[PDB]
Amino acid sequence: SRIVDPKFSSPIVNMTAPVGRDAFLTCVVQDLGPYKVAWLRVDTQTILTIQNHVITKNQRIGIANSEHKTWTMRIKDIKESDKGWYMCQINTDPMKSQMGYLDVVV
Amino acid sequence: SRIVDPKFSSPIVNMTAPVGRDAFLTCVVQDLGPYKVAWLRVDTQTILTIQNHVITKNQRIGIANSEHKTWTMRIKDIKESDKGWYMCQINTDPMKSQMGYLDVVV
Ligand SMILES: *[C@@H]1O[C@H](CO)[C@@H](O)[C@H](O)[C@H]1NC(C)=O
Ligand SMILES: *[C@@H]1O[C@H](CO)[C@@H](O)[C@H](O)[C@H]1NC(C)=O
Repeated sequence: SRIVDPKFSSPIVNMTAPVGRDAFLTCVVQDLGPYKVAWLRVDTQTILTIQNHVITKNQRIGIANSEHKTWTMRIKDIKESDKGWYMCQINTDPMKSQMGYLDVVV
Repeated sequence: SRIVDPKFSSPIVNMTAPVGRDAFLTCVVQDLGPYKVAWLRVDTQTILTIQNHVITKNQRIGIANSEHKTWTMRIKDIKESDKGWYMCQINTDPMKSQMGYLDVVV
């Protein structure tokens, strides 16, 4: 039995934030179902989170969701090196994703 | 206490295979410890596996390991669109990774 793919309800909300403040990036998914939402950093090619699990060893990354639709990654105490592109990816076949950015102003 | 990072014992052996055969890529890691090995398709940064869990919906992907040292991703019944670069990634900080290539000949 085939099920619908999840669909993104809105584009990724980007964030601009000063060094040392906390940053958030949010992905809004409709009809997630049995699929999973993963955050990745695109510059560094690094897996950050999958569902409610932080994969990276970086202790400043957190992840939370409400109703499996709004998925918000937290980057605690941001440094200048956190500036870059971040992907919200769903494990459909083919894979679907959208990208946002965190800008760290100096 | 700090622990060692895992280290790759050898490069990933590439593989060339004809359409319809099974293919394998192997990543050999030393001192994995509490860290995790993930396989990704580099073209799109599609998360394929994490540890012994297949993340992608693609039912032709499999993962196995022996003693948390040798990590082997299998691609069953390969197609031309399986040709490309694959990354073996460890969730250290900073992230560590090796890449291999699956060439599919028609
Ligand atoms: C975030 O930035 C990208 C390009 O910089 C843009 O396409 C996207 O729509 C932005 N997000 C929002 C919510 O506007
Ligand atoms: C794998 O392939 C790449 C290019 O296809 C090559 O440069 C590299 O040396 C190969 N790795 C090994 C271990 O042979």
